Amino acid sequence: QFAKPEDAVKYRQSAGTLMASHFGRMTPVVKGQAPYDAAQIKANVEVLKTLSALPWAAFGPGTEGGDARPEIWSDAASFKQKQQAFQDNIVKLSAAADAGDLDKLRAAFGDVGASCKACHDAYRKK
Ligand code: HEC
Ligand SMILES: O=N[O-]
Repeated sequence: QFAKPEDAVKYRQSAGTLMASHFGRMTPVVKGQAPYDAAQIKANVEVLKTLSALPWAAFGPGTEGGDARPEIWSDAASFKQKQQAFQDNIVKLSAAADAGDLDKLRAAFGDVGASCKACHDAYRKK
């Protein structure tokens, strides 16, 4: 769906912006600094699940640019493992939110954040 590589770059950066907002806005809730409303969190995690599926199709071959490292394309299999594992971590967060279970939500939130960071450390330029 991208006329030039620059359009794929703009798309995946905007998806990252929205993912950071929908993930990070739950930090005060998992810390107990803001109240826990199970329905509010269930709906927010639904939005995060949709968004978290979107970046990967915008790293098609030849779309190099932005702060993407070249290791994404020459090692297709390792990059795919990382995005699939990340989306699995999001399934655990969705199961916790759907159950209304704050203990499971805290643990799943930490695992999701670690997965964001592990990919950025390997595949995003400093
Ligand atoms: C690989 C398997 C990734 C996972 C998991 C996550 N991110 Fe990511 N992110 C990734 C790359 C390769 C890039 C660079 C894109 C480019 O072409 O520049 C990014 C970028 C971001 C950004 C910055 C967007 C911008 O302003 O330019 C943000 C804010 C971001 N990513 C957030 C984010 C969050 C919150 C994640 C998990 C919840 C997450 N990313 C996972 C690769 C990967
Ligand atoms: O949102 N980072 O792929």
